[PDB]
Amino acid sequence: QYSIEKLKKEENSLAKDYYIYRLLEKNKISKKDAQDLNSHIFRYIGKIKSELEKIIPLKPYINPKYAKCYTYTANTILDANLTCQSVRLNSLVFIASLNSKDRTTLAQTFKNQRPDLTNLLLAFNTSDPMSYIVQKEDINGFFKLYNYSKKYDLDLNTSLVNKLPNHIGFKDFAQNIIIKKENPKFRHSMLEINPENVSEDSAFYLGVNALTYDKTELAYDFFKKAAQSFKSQSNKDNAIFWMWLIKNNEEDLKTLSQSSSLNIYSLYAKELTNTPFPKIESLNPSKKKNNFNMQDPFAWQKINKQIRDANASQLDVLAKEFDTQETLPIYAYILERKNNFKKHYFIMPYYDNIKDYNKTRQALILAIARQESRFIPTAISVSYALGMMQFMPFLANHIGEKELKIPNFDQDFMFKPEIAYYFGNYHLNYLESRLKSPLFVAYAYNGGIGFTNRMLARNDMFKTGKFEPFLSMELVPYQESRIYGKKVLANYIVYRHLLNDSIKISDIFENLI
Ligand SMILES: CC(=O)N[C@H]1[C@H](OCC(C)(C)C(C)=O)O[C@H](CO)[C@@H](O)[C@@H]1O
Repeated sequence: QYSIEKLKKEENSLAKDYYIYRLLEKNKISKKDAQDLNSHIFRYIGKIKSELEKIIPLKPYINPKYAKCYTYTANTILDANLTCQSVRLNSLVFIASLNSKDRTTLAQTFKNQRPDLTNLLLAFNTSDPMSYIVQKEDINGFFKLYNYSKKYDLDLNTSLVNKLPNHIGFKDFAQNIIIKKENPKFRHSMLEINPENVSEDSAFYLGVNALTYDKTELAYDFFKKAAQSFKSQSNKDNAIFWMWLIKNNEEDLKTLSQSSSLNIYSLYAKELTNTPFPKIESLNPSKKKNNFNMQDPFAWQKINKQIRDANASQLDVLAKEFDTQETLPIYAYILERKNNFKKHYFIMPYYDNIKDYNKTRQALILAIARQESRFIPTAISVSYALGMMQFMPFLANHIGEKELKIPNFDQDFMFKPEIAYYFGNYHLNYLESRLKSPLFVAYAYNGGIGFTNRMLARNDMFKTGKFEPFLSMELVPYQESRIYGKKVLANYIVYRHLLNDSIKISDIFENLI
């Protein structure tokens, strides 16, 4: 392990963060060590921030211009200057805490210059502030109230709902209430949003919303708008798939089957149309090694940064240097960026560690590794998941120390490919024995078996229905897991194909119900 003094000499990165976090959790960072340490942290968010703050709390920040404004309370705010009054009224909790006579006074003070504040003040003088703000069609107020409390729910008329998409909060609002199946009056109201007023993710979610109310014509119009506006081909394909499922225009399915993006939708469309499986690149570097240490996490952070900030020209230089067997995962990574995501790279590095598993298991392992890490041995996530299979420390230590009783086990062994694949196999066995489907296994790998079980216990998820299992896949209640499953499923299909163990993706879909 590295001392704090040694780490401080490394460039700031997630790897340096991880090793600082390891010192913090072992109580090895003194109050003195901690003094300059925020400047040594690359991403000062989450557990590293809360551990550091147990040693040195942060006070900040109050803009010194307004410090005096924060010496008033709800009982003394009428003594504050007008600037201080309006700063403190940025907080809806602060407004809620005022007495109603003071809300009336302040509403009058601000009626001319700040009718937004007046609207919220008089709204909080009623038993339903959301109803008041909706009657005013105060869009900024609406979103401030929703952020304050998700519990408000009311029917919204055609005029009001068509104004909501112009506000930056709309996309997360729509996503959250549709996926969480919350705020039903708001959800029903959003059926009247004109597709002309939405785009991209928002249009797509509004298509999903319309399907849940069996408004299939409105759903088609939203999905069509999403397909026309999405920046990424994979998302466009997801929208075209819905266009096809709803109205069965064979030009939509034809366009989907010819996509440059390899995803479950394009793979499915290819299968339905007797279109050949997409071309998978074959990478076989003749040069066997270079000088790069594939086991140094710091070296990976540094080369990743360079690769991501390389121009079109510098990528060709890095491609050549890393065109070796030993650095195959870095090579494929460089090519994927360098060919602008047009070529399909599905490598199988360190294959000797999995070649004795059955091919279906090989493909599942490889499918997970590809999405988790792109096979980078020293991969570290923002939550400090580790190595090719991206194990969290807690589970790594549980398996390595308690279950397998590996002598001298340390969580950093997860950076060794033999260990990653072996532990991945071990955990995938647990999950698959309980869940069966590779899609459900992927949900549970990323999101946990508890979340997956709770989702599958629901009456409205992965049951029979007109648009199942595709609808359920859109309603997986955690965005990261919803995305992850779709990607890992595609990878799985590809690797099964590459291992001469093909399965029709239609069989996978049938088995979800
Ligand atoms: C190294 C790292 O941050 N890996 C994360 C992965 O990132 C995706 C990819 C392509 C490997 C990138 C962007 O590095 O996304 C997964 C969720 O889909 C996470 O479970 C992984 O922890």
